[PDB]
Formats: sequence, C-alpha cells, structure tokens
Amino acid sequence: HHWGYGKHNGPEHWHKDFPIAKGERQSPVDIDTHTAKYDPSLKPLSVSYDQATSLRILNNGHAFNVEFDDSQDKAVLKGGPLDGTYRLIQFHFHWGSLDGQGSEHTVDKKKYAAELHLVHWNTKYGDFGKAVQQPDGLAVLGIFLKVGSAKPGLQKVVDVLDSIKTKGKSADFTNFDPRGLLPESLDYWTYPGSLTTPPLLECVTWIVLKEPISVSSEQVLKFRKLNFNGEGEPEELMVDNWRPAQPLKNRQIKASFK
Ligand SMILES: [Zn+2]
Repeated sequence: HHWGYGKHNGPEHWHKDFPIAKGERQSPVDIDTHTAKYDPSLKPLSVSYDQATSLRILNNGHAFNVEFDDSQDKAVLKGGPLDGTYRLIQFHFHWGSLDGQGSEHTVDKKKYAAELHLVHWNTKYGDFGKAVQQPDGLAVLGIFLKVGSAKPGLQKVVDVLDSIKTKGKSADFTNFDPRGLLPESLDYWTYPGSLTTPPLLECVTWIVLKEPISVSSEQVLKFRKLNFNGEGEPEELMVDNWRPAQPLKNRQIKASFK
C-alpha cells in the first residue's frame, strides 16, 4: 500500500512503485575511506546560515522536518563541489530504535545513531519542484550523530516534539539557528546520488561531513517517542526510518581532505 519502513512496505518493496529504486545513482552508500579519492581541486564549503528564517516543524509520517523560508537567498550553501547557490529548504533526521543503528550512510560499514540531512535546492531552477527533476538540482549536507554529550543547539528541537507527535501535526518553529547543529570541521566526502525516500530521484549532490556531532541518550530517546501514525490510529513508534546502503555502481566518492 503506501510506502514506509515496516516489514510490508519497507525499503525492499519500494521498487514496485518507484522503479528508480534500482537505479545507477541511488543513495545512501557505504563510504569506504580507503577507496575515496582525495581531490585537491575541491573547494572548502561555504555555509551562510546567519540570515536563516525557520518557520515550522512538521511530522509528515516518515520523519519530522524543520522548514525554512526559501523565497530569498537567506540560508545558502555554495562552494565545495557545487556550482551556483543552493538555498536551504528544510532539515530532517533519520534514526534508529537502538544506538547502534539509525544513519543511512555508513563509514567503513560503521553505522551511527542518527543522520541529519540539510536539504538545499539550486536557485537556477526557480523552485524546489523544478530542482528535483535535474541532475544537479539538490545539495544535501549529511551529518552523523553519535551518542555521548548533549548538543545544546538541538534542545529546542527536542522540546517541541511532544506537540507534533503524530502524522500531519505541525507547530510554529521560528528563530531556530541551524548553525548550532554543525560540527567544528567542514571536511567532507561527496558523490552524486539521490533522495533516500520515494520518489528517490537522482538529483542530489551529497556532501557528507567527516566529523559527527554528539547528542545525549536522552535527546535521541525523545526522537523515538514520535509516531508514524496519525492521531486516533493505532500507535506505531517512529524508529528505524533509514534506508540501507545501495550499490555504488559506476561512482567515485571524493574526499576534500587526506
Ligand atoms: Zn533524509
């Protein structure tokens, strides 16, 4: 029926409704650190999030998205392997039922507790919907989360989850600064891939940061209290909303560092 992460509608079933699931540039992938090519021609990333305007947080049934005003160049990503300016539209996480799983990308087969995705679209395309139909339409920054010390800048997000517990619920979420979610270093790996949920379009330049951020056990616990279902429906905890690694096929992962 409709896709999700259960036994009956999980990733292994997606290809029946979205044949691109078995495409040549699907994500996530395992990053083999010893086969990644250092590319000295890659520039440092440029993250300009000082004018970011968050608007709302929403439970869409598969994750929770924090949405930003993208009507102007207020929070942009440029540099790195990118040509042009990419505007931040939303961020969301992928997480597990246990601390040993949850990320979508893996590093030398190592899984992290969760993975943050900052989604950006190429302004040359005018809007998000046009951007996803182009091979260079989106840029996603992926940040791994490990359990350890609490991340102060994540607490405002954690605290509002009770108010969007079920699918379709939303809450005003203004003045949130996404700079509190970045690691200290911007060293990254990059490869051409796709969205990791249906429609799985192959329109993403992935930028995966090498350095994970730490979150406390209590913070990740609060993620696991959300629901996949809508209000008044049988409760299904929102956990394990990650797609397993896909074949690299004809692709090369490049590193910005050595
Ligand atoms: Zn994602």
